[PDB]
Amino acid sequence: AFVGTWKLVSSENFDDYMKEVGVGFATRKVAGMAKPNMIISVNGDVITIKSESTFKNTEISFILGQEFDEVTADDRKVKSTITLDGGVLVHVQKWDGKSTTIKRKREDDKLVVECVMKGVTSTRVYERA
Repeated sequence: AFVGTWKLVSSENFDDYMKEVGVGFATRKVAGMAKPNMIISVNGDVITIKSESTFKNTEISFILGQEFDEVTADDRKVKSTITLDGGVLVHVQKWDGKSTTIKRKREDDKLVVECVMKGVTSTRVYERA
């Protein structure tokens, strides 16, 4: 369902999501300009998600249900836990008393990414490269 190389097709409300997370102006602008890909692979029980763009190249590798340390593209040091829950890949990040959730869902031929922090949602839609 999730494995593949995915290209961004649309993005909505991303700047306001970033402001909620606490991202600063200069970083918001560079992140907003980018058109990342998302490359999802598996090796045994270890899942890797990579993203390449003009803003940041990032990579995380993790086991479902196992908390891990992540350094986000905007340089937050977070505690992350990623699970499958109702068929959705659910990524919770916790840092400095705050939490945000990134939901990666498969909907027909798309990978829909909903980034939620409290009342603020950004939706990014990807399709296979």
